[PDB]
Amino acid sequence: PQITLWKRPLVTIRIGGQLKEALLDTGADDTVIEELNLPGCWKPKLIGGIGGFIKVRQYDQIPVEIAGHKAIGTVLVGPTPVNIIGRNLLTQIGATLNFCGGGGPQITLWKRPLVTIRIGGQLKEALLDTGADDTVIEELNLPGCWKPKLIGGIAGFIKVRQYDQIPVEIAGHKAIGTVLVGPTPVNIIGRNLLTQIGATLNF
Ligand SMILES: CCCC[C@@H](CN[C@@H](CCCC)C(=O)N[C@@H](CCC(N)=O)C(=O)N[C@@H](CCCNC(N)=[NH2+])C(N)=O)NC(=O)[C@@H](NC(=O)[C@@H](NC(C)=O)[C@@H](C)O)[C@@H](C)CC
Repeated sequence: PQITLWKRPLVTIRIGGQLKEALLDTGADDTVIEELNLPGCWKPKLIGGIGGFIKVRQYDQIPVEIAGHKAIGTVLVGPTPVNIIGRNLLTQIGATLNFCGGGGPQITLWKRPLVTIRIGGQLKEALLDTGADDTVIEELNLPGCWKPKLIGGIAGFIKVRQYDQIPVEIAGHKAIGTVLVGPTPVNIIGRNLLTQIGATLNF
């Protein structure tokens, strides 16, 4: 299919013989699912995101059907806020990110989808994250009025400053919208701006 990003890219998956809902997440290296039992042995791991880290159980070589497409790979199980399908399985099902519906660059998911952005007259690197509702940029002295906000990721919540109507050029494509500024470990471009540049998931 081709999936646009006006809504969360939620899909049904089948795993261990059970159906679950999960978010297609280009900003996640790995696939993380809420607590459940999986056949096979597991080992302890920690994974991170906004706010730090959680403990998970790593299961290897798990079959997962994702919208009807087969994958067999690593599934982390633990207290994630949302079930996410990460790049390890997205690559198996042939998923790419495409600008302007495929008229623009195609970004494969073998490595983190990092691109150059321009914001407040600065160039920065940022991750295209279909699993992010909002755009979050590392602490940056933007002039202007802001409102406080809290946003939440794998390890908890962080406090950010919300600025509205900020232009953000993404790989040469002009967007304008809300930007959150705070202590993120990676600058994140979320769906609010991805939709403006016609970015789609395709597989
Ligand atoms: C879990 C909630 C949905 C997925 C997540 C994907 N975000 C990326 C951000 C990338 C880092 C800043 C992420 O968590 N990626 C993880 C996913 C876990 C995983 N293992 O794949 C990752 O790749 N982690 C790497 C990064 C390294 C961590 N640090 C380190 N090694 N030192 C890792 N392998 O642990 N989205 C979010 O965290 C966003 N949250 C949301 O969009 C929504 N919030 C919630 C609570 O659902 C909305 C309601 O606010 C944040 C950014 C606010 C807009």
